[PDB]
Amino acid sequence: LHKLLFPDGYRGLNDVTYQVYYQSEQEAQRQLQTIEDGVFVEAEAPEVVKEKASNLYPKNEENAYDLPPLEKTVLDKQQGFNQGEHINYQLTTQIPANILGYQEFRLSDKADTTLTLLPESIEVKVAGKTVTTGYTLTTQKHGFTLDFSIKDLQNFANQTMTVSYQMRLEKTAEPDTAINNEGQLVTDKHTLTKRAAVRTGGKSFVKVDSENAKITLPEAVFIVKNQAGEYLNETGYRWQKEKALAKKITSNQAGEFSVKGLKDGQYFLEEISAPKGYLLNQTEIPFTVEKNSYATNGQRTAPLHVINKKVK
Repeated sequence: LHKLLFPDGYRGLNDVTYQVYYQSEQEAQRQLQTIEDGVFVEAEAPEVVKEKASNLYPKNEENAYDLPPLEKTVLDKQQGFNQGEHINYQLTTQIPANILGYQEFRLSDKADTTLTLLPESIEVKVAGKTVTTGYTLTTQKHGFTLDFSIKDLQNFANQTMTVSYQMRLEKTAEPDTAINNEGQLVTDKHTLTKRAAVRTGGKSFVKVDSENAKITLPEAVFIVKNQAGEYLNETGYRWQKEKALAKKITSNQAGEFSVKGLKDGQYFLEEISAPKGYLLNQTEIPFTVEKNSYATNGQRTAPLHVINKKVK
């Protein structure tokens, strides 16, 4: 018996149980494992079998099954991300009950060049359980491919597979721009692409005299704080306790300066060095990073004036 399964309307079929069971009264006939796979009454059959073969190369009809889906998801993405932050990504799919009928099943991701893949971060889970076998992993700088062994995928039949991985936003990440990746799923039966997007923020500033803003002031030096009273250090970025290790931003010849690569939030400048002839205010000077606080489609948002009082 060469058990054979055909999609509703071929391949071998294991896990089928076959049982084998003159009256003078064709019209009597009709009145009466891998060794490779699927080698007379069909008594029990895999869930995939809609219609069993008629009692007698037996011929089995498969249930209808939808193609497996693809979701691509970024965690905690509402406020954007700092340059250097480890952004958490998920590819989710459903290993179909008839996965043995597929020839290929490949998960892959491809990000803009300002998202750097962390290759050690990639972890396949099925039903919450880590899986480290039945795939070959190939990583590039901005992407990876997991090609799955069809045979091994059967133990995850009709269960959810998620691929967690991290990408880091590079310092080349421009604020106020769609920063994309395309997840993909490629089988012999179909292709699914799913895009996701992330963003970082920024704020431009100009240092000016407090009476006349047409007077721009070079050589003013600031550091940045969050609402916790932590200071920004370059390491991309990191918030930490030590003021001494704070990144220092300086007003250029036009008085202009900026912070690029922060998530949405409320921050503060703290002046640590006043332009010559001006007072050092140490009061925290508030500013907000939000969507379009830096630019809109490459058009730079006007700078926030930071005022300096001229000395008596």
